[PDB]
Amino acid sequence: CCSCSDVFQYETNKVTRIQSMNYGTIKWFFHVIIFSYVCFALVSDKLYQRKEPVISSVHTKVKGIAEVKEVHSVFDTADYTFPLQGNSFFVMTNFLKTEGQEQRLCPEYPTRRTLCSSDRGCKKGWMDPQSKGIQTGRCVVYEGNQKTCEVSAWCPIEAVEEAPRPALLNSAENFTVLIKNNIDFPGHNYTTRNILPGLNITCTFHKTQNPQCPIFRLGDIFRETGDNFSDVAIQGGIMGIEIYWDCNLDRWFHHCRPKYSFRRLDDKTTNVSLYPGYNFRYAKYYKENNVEKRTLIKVFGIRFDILVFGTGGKFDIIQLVVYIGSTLSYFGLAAVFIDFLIDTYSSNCCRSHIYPWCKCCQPCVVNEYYYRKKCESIVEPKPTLKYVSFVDESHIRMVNQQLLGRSLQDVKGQEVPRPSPVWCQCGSCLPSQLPESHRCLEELCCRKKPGACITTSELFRKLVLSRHVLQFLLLYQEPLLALDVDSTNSRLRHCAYRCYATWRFGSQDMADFAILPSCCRWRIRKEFPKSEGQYSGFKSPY
Amino acid sequence: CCSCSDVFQYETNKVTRIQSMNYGTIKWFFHVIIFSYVCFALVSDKLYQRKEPVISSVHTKVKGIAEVKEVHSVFDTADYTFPLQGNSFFVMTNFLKTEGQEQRLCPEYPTRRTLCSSDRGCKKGWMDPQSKGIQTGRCVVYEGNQKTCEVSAWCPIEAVEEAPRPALLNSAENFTVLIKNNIDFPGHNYTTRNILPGLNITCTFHKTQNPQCPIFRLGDIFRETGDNFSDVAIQGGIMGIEIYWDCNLDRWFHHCRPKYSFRRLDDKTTNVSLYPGYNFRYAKYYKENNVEKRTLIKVFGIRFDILVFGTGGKFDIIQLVVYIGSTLSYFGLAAVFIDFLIDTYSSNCCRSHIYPWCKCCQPCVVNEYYYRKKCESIVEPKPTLKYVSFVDESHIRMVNQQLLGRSLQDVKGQEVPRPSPVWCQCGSCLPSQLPESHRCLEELCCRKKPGACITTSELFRKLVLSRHVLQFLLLYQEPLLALDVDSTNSRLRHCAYRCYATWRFGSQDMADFAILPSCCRWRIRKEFPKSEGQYSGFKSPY
Amino acid sequence: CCSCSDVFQYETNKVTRIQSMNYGTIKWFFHVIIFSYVCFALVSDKLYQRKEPVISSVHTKVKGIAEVKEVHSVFDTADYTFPLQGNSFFVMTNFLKTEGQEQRLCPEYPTRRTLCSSDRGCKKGWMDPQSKGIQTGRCVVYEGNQKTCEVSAWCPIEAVEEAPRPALLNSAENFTVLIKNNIDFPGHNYTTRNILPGLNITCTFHKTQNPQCPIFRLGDIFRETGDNFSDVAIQGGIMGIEIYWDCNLDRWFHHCRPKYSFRRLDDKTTNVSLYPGYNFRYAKYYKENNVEKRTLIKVFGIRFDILVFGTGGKFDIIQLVVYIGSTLSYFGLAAVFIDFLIDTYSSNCCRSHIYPWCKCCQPCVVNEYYYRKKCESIVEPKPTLKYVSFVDESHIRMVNQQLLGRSLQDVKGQEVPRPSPVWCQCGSCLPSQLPESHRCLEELCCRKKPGACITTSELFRKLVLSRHVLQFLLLYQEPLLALDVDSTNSRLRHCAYRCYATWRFGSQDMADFAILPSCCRWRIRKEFPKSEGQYSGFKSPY
Ligand SMILES: Nc1ncnc2c1ncn2[C@@H]1O[C@H](COP(=O)(O)OP(=O)(O)OP(=O)(O)O)[C@@H](O)[C@H]1O
Ligand SMILES: Nc1ncnc2c1ncn2[C@@H]1O[C@H](COP(=O)(O)OP(=O)(O)OP(=O)(O)O)[C@@H](O)[C@H]1O
Ligand SMILES: Nc1ncnc2c1ncn2[C@@H]1O[C@H](COP(=O)(O)OP(=O)(O)OP(=O)(O)O)[C@@H](O)[C@H]1O
Ligand SMILES: Nc1nc2c(ncn2[C@@H]2O[C@H](COP(=O)(O)OP(=O)(O)O)[C@@H](O)[C@H]2O)c(=O)[nH]1
Ligand SMILES: Nc1nc2c(ncn2[C@@H]2O[C@H](COP(=O)(O)OP(=O)(O)O)[C@@H](O)[C@H]2O)c(=O)[nH]1
Ligand SMILES: Nc1nc2c(ncn2[C@@H]2O[C@H](COP(=O)(O)OP(=O)(O)O)[C@@H](O)[C@H]2O)c(=O)[nH]1
Ligand SMILES: *[C@@H]1O[C@H](CO)[C@@H](O)[C@H](O)[C@H]1NC(C)=O
Ligand SMILES: *[C@@H]1O[C@H](CO)[C@@H](O)[C@H](O)[C@H]1NC(C)=O
Ligand SMILES: *[C@@H]1O[C@H](CO)[C@@H](O)[C@H](O)[C@H]1NC(C)=O
Ligand SMILES: *[C@@H]1O[C@H](CO)[C@@H](O)[C@H](O)[C@H]1NC(C)=O
Ligand SMILES: *[C@@H]1O[C@H](CO)[C@@H](O)[C@H](O)[C@H]1NC(C)=O
Ligand SMILES: *[C@@H]1O[C@H](CO)[C@@H](O)[C@H](O)[C@H]1NC(C)=O
Ligand SMILES: *[C@@H]1O[C@H](CO)[C@@H](O)[C@H](O)[C@H]1NC(C)=O
Ligand SMILES: *[C@@H]1O[C@H](CO)[C@@H](O)[C@H](O)[C@H]1NC(C)=O
Ligand SMILES: *[C@@H]1O[C@H](CO)[C@@H](O)[C@H](O)[C@H]1NC(C)=O
Ligand SMILES: *[C@@H]1O[C@H](CO)[C@@H](O)[C@H](O)[C@H]1NC(C)=O
Ligand SMILES: *[C@@H]1O[C@H](CO)[C@@H](O)[C@H](O)[C@H]1NC(C)=O
Ligand SMILES: *[C@@H]1O[C@H](CO)[C@@H](O)[C@H](O)[C@H]1NC(C)=O
Ligand SMILES: [Zn+2]
Ligand SMILES: [Zn+2]
Ligand SMILES: [Zn+2]
Ligand SMILES: [Zn+2]
Ligand SMILES: [Zn+2]
Ligand SMILES: [Zn+2]
Repeated sequence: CCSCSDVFQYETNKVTRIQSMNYGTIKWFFHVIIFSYVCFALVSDKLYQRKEPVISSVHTKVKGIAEVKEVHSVFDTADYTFPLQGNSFFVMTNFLKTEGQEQRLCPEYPTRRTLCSSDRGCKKGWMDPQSKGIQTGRCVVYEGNQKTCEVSAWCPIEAVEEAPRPALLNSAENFTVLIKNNIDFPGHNYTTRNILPGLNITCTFHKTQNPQCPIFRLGDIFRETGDNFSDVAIQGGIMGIEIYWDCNLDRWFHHCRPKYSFRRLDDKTTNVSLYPGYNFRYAKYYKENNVEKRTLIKVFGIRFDILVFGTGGKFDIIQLVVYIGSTLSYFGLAAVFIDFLIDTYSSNCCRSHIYPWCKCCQPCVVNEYYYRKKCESIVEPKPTLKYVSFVDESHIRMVNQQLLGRSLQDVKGQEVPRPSPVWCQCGSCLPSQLPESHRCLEELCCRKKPGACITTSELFRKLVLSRHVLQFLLLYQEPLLALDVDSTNSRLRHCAYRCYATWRFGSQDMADFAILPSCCRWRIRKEFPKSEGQYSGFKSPY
Repeated sequence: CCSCSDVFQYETNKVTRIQSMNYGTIKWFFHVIIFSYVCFALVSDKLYQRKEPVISSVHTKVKGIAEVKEVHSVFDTADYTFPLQGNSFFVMTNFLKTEGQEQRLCPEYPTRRTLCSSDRGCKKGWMDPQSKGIQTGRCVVYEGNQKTCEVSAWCPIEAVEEAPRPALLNSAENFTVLIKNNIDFPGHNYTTRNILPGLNITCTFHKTQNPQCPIFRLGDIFRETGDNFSDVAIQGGIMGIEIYWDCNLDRWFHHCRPKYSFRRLDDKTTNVSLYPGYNFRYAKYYKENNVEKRTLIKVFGIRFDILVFGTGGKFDIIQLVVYIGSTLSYFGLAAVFIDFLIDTYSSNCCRSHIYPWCKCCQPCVVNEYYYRKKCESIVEPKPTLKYVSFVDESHIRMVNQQLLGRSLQDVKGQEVPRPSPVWCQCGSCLPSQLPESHRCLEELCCRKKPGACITTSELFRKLVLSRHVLQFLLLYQEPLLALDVDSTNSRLRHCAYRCYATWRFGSQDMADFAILPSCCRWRIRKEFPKSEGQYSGFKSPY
Repeated sequence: CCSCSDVFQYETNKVTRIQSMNYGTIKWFFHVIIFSYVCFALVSDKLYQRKEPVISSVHTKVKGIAEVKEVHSVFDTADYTFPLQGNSFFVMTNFLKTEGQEQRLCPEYPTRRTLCSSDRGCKKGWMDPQSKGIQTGRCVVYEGNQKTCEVSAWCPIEAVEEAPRPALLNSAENFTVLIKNNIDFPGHNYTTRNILPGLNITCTFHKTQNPQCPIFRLGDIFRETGDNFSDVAIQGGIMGIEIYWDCNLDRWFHHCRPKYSFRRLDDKTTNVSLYPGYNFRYAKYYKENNVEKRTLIKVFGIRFDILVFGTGGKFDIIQLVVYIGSTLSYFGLAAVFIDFLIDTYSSNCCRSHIYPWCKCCQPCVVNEYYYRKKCESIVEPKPTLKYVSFVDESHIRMVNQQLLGRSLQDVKGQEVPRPSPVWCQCGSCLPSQLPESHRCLEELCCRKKPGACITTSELFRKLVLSRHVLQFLLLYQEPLLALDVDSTNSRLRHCAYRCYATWRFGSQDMADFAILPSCCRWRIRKEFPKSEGQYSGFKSPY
């Protein structure tokens, strides 16, 4: 069935170009706003570029010294900064040291959960998360008359003490951090650093004056987020330095520079905050007197997490070509909307109810014309599909229901606008010669109500029964037909059926399923007799 | 060529509305399942919301003490936890310390790769990854009769010793970790913490009883993943605490709370595992006797990586509007499928082979009707395009092939259903007056097989040759044509060609490329003579 | 208005199948390249699989020892590696130690910013980021005649000293790192490790010979990126070990193995580099003589960041089904292009200018035929819409403009190809009986230029005025119409208007808005008189 002809064939939809100005306004508005929006998305979001995330690597150095008044001591970088290499770094701003701790037995600190009245109160080997040593069955005196359960631990047990305010290293707001950041785009093959040639180191980052100096003062970091460093220093906190690398690697429009933002990554430290701060414990272990002692320090400080994010984009053909396709179909949505306004405003319900009431959508009656000139109604050509027309009526009843042993005259069907026997009402219908219930189909009168027949009209005589016009139509199809055979009379009879069907039913597909009235059918059979045998019924082409 | 009329014009496709119930079933099923699926994707995946990832910041504190039996010592937080600030934290559960190491020369430990028979076996300066000191040319006795190559290193060299089982700090399953987690959505501007007001600290996380208490017991973490802490503690491992923040920031339906999950990020520790555990080495450096010594500790423990992931979504108009478009086109796929079932079930191969065999798809013959009423066949109007019809046949041969100096009577063409000279077979065809090979086109007889001609039929006389009907048709187009000029006879002749072409070829576009038989053409020319000059050939409109 | 019939109805577009070979070539080329491309995207990018990122966990151990010549000492793993657990690890390759530092007062190192001429130069309590101690008002002699401001700090203050070249631990290129990496796909439930059973540990990673051995020599890592380890070791650097896990978890085609790549994450160390290296400071605190001293070490080394990335994919039905839809519409773009080539090449401007000049796109004239057989022009049926035809002309003027009190004869309209009073030019037009300005519409002559009328032609007499043909047409619609009533004469008159409108205007929708000439209208009214009252005007159906 296939051929080079079937291969080389193009399908294009039949369209009807409506000249409606209103529809033109709507269509152009939709297309313009979709184009204006999608063109923006392309320019603003750089959807024409292939984009790659940064591969960052941060190195931080804190400079500054603090005079701690605990005797006065001096704290350098090696004293307050802890070995956090990478994105985050820590700056201790407060501490509580319990020095000289040695592994031995000692009375517990008088916490409310450690007081005893006798040795019966304290258990042996008992441990709980708030306990700083394994309890012993004895309850020793701590000091004076205070009796606390004795434990084996690093002694003296560190006191339950509030964080010392003001912060011992509240000078930490004067410390500066240099942040060296290298980004790499491997797919785009572009490496760069936030430190540029000719960079003064005496600078300090300022949001406007010096936005590209990577030496940030900690106090300025805190005052750029509306935080109080003095309050945060006492108990600690978490702060965050965002570095945003928005880079386009096009040589025409090239810019790949960092943008520094600051954001507290912790709950605000208020007077009634719930479990605030950032503290941990670490110990310095030293051997003296041939015994190992430790200095236990509870460190409260600010942890600065450095969050380097960004993207580097370079122009790519493939990305633009896909985005194009996506934006190209959006324009089509305009048609769907208007096609709906055509289908909805074509319904008879619009004219029945809404038009007489609103009276504002009255000139929207042309949608019936548009729908008539756009959509065509076609019914499944099932065998049960039939059509019946009566003279007294102006509409054709589609008989879609298979006859339940009832005369087709009585059978009711769906109305369609046009493009003697008991059932007979004209007086000229003859009884059906068809057997079984097949006769039901042929039991059809020319009109529903009693009155004059249709075959009595001279139009039926000189149009359907006229041998001249039928013979002329036969010659038209076959210019050399043999007219002396009884098959000529049979073809004459077939044409009379098809002309009554087309004369009465305007459409050809509607006349394909025509069933003629008994009066007209038998008048035709008399005018064009077959004596070979029984006449055949209506037979559906499908 | 452009006009405000061209600007304001709408294109809508012509459609034919099929009333097929089967096609309606298929279309509605497709639309319903696409709508039901896409509505789900919207509700389930929250595709109507703009979603942002969390910006987390974890702070962990481990509480608990262990009685290590190595002499009995006590290990606090500062003793087993190592300075890992951030997501991960480490809890030492085993160790091997080689204390008192001093920088000097010593015999190597008797590893199989360090035994010597004499000083010739050991090289000077030799180093390999399993060597713990630079070898010296001498081979000193370690102990008794064991001779091992002498090295310069921290001495005594740490023994190659198995991890001490049971774990020295197997009490570490009783330790609790508080995890403080703050998430931030900057675009949505929403900050929150996993610790809520009114949080008892005596709680411990339970999967059902207390799911929101952020104090996790390590043994419970391990038993919630079916791990044996006692086996993992001996050699170490890696564990992972996932915190899932699924948040929707809509005030109507607001919930942003963590969900804690546990997952071992390490290979299961079996009896025959390959290189299991998690250990490292670190040294404590102390100066005594004015010389620097170090305690080298091989630490085996569990590293808990805290993996905070999630998304916070808030309702956005733009996201819903794009998703709508995507889901809106899926419905259209229903038409493609049915349109195919129409195009496929219309082919003659369906009736030729499949219908007589299967006999089940017999009522699917209406697809031929649907295809006839939907698709129209149109052929390229190239100059070579021609049409030839013979009386004895019922189909028209499209002559698409340019004539290779052969009479058009002999030329064969593709069949199309209808909507004396050697080549002559009727006896009335006259020789072509056309010159060169142009005559070939005009060398065409009314019929393929010998027999009666077509011009002898009275229909050709009173339809094509009839001056009355031709003159009437001319008056129809021009109601005031001058009938006394020879141009009237020329227009009469042109109409006779066009009527024979339309009488014989039903379609107008098929009659545009008609080539009349020589007999009919010359009969027309005789009935409507031109004596001014030679008659013109068939000339294609394109 | 709704019915089970409206529910079960299918919309299919009317298409015209063009047999153009050129259009077939273009359509098949577009479809083939779209299919060939989208099939590739599916195979290459594995778009048919659901893909999940890895959940990695890296553990690193460095082996190797260095002979440092500072007296000769030996550095083990515990000496050069710093407590960096996780992805990154650090290997010290150089240092500068200032040992024996004690908290006291000392002269500042003679930096250019610390020299004084007297105690007036140095301030008390002054601090700046390059200062290593709080200044005191006194200016003490450092050595000889060098006078430097005295400070309180850890003394002696560390000298401003260049990094010692060659690197003290330049043997660090001989160190090996074992990297243990476990990936987990939770959604796909697949866990694996880069260390396989039967793995020799004597191996060292080689790009080709031994690509899966996870023991990397640092010198080889540097020589695989074209770096000089000896130069990098002196001042430090940042290096990166990428581990790529491209896994497909389909049992048929299963492969999940790592791929090791190396990339320097730092600026190249040249002779004139800007702020190169990677160094920090840390202190060892020891108590001797009952006083606390510290050894301050400036460590220069290489930080190796381990970047584990990858994806594991498994076949998913839903992902393939969505991708299908996206690729399925791309094919449709072929039609849009050709439909445009049809619409563009149909314009008259193509034939007017481009065709006579280029002469190469001459056979592209068939696009006019395609457009004629594809697109149909329809005009809004507004009440103001009118049509006027004159005998002397061959085109119909659409009068879309509402008449401004001017005779319709004078009014000009847009030309459309066909499918006595002052305004009168025929001499037979009668004055309008219509009142107000409504007469303007009826003031229309049969022709624009003076000459013979149209009603004098016998065709108008025997077609429009002929009572026989009009009566026959009336009988056709109603085979039993009463012909003896004056309503028969009124229907005769209505049919004469509609036939003149259809005889003159070919289209039915164009004849719906016809306005007849005054001569023909009044001739019809005389031939079919109404004496009941005034005759009505042209009234628009909409
Ligand atoms: N926190 C800081 N505040 C101000 N300047 C700084 C800071 N950290 C480093 N610098 C300066 O930046 C320059 C380059 O820094 P870098 O640390 O790489 O070199 P450096 O010689 O090792 O620095 P230094 O020895 O002073 O710690 C140096 O001149 C250093 O003085
Ligand atoms: N691992 C843990 N197990 C149980 N409770 C804990 C743990 N870590 C902290 N807590 C309790 O949680 C509360 C808040 O913790 P947070 O550390 O911020 O305050 P804190 O006073 O510094 O804690 P602490 O001094 O007891 O270490 C404290 O009351 C503390 O006792
Ligand atoms: N950097 C390295 N170079 C070479 N081999 C190594 C390195 N690190 C570990 N190995 C070897 O890999 C094997 C498994 O490593 P793993 O550390 O898990 O076991 P281990 O017994 O604790 O190793 P070790 O005690 O030798 O440090 C061991 O046999 C070890 O010798
Ligand atoms: N449209 C239509 N066709 C009919 C009707 N009755 C019969 N036919 C057609 O006419 C044919 C039978 O005609 P018939 O009277 O038997 O004459 P014969 O076929 O020459 O013997 C069948 O093929 C039918 O398709 C009718 O009521 N309406
Ligand atoms: N359809 C069709 N048209 C023809 C044929 N032969 C000639 N014509 C048309 O008739 C015209 C030539 O007619 P001709 O005999 O020369 O009469 P003349 O044009 O008045 O001199 C040309 O324009 C052709 O388009 C034919 O076989 N078929
Ligand atoms: N197409 C067209 N229709 C017309 C014209 N003039 C009148 N009509 C129609 O003819 C009808 C009026 O005819 P009229 O002379 O009053 O006869 P009557 O309706 O029987 O009284 C109206 O319904 C109009 O639609 C015209 O110029 N062109
Ligand atoms: C920070 O420095 C300024 C000037 O150097 C000084 O006035 C201020 O007191 C310092 N802050 C603290 C907390 O010491
Ligand atoms: C990246 O760019 C450098 C400089 O042009 C070039 O030497 C190198 O080969 C490039 N790498 C790739 C992967 O193309
Ligand atoms: C850096 O800036 C400071 C600002 O006071 C200036 O004094 C100094 O000279 C600058 N250094 C250089 C190298 O420009
Ligand atoms: C900052 O904190 C300090 C000490 O807590 C307090 O004295 C001061 O008033 C605070 N400043 C502001 C602006 O709240
Ligand atoms: C953990 O604690 C429970 C009760 O506090 C105790 O019975 C158990 O022995 C402890 N586990 C270890 C390993 O010490
Ligand atoms: C975030 O919310 C707070 C509280 O309403 C408001 O003060 C702040 O300005 C907001 N930030 C932004 C970026 O809108
Ligand atoms: C916390 O829970 C424990 C459970 O035993 C209870 O004893 C204790 O009183 C609770 N504390 C508070 C503050 O509710
Ligand atoms: C857990 O490990 C210990 C020591 O390795 C062993 O005695 C015990 O049976 C193990 N428990 C289970 C459930 O395997
Ligand atoms: C690295 O080892 C090789 C052979 O073991 C040796 O020749 C070379 O000198 C070593 N490199 C350094 C910097 O010591
Ligand atoms: C993952 O696979 C293992 C082995 O088949 C199975 O025991 C376990 O239940 C699976 N987990 C899930 C979430 O299906
Ligand atoms: C590992 O490879 C080395 C290569 O020299 C070889 O000598 C050694 O025997 C191998 N070990 C094993 C267990 O195969
Ligand atoms: C590597 O560095 C060393 C010392 O800086 C130098 O002697 C040697 O020439 C360098 N090698 C190369 C290939 O540049
Ligand atoms: Zn009857
Ligand atoms: Zn009847
Ligand atoms: Zn012939
Ligand atoms: Zn012939
Ligand atoms: Zn006139
Ligand atoms: Zn006139």
